[PDB]
Amino acid sequence: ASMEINVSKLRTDLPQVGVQPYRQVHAHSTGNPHSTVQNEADYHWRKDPELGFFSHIVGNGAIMQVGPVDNGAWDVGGGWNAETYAAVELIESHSTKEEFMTDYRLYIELLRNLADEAGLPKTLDTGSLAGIKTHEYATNNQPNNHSDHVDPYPYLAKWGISREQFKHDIENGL
Ligand SMILES: [Zn+2]
Repeated sequence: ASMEINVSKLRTDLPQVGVQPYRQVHAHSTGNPHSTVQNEADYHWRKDPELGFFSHIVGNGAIMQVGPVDNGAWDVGGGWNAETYAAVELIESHSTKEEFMTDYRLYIELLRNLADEAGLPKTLDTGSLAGIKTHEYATNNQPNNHSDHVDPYPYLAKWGISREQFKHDIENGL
């Protein structure tokens, strides 16, 4: 396998959203300034799924698979919930640029790997249905939208990753 992924807190009780095929991988960040990857995985395990759910969390040098892939998700707050092959959240609790970069590198590699696994383009926020899409892009473009979320762009910017850099990294790898 390409990457070490901890599946110990993979929920087995989440609903399917839509039907196959799922044409998108979604890039998110948690919005939580303090939670670790384990805090997030623990909360995700116990939370009411109606409050939203996802497939992977990246943080503290680890990747935890917390929900199923290839099954849809309640991750983007609109019609593209039914296109979610995977939904990857980056933690927001980094104290240093070094900590951020350790996780950012895992995030890029994972997003690209999931797109490959799904047979989807390694492109970011394009006008095609298929590919990797940010929550911001889904908010701005999905049908039946009920979201205002713009992750992961504000958090990436906090630690010096621009819109253009994120696109370059997704499309080329690191
Ligand atoms: Zn999000």
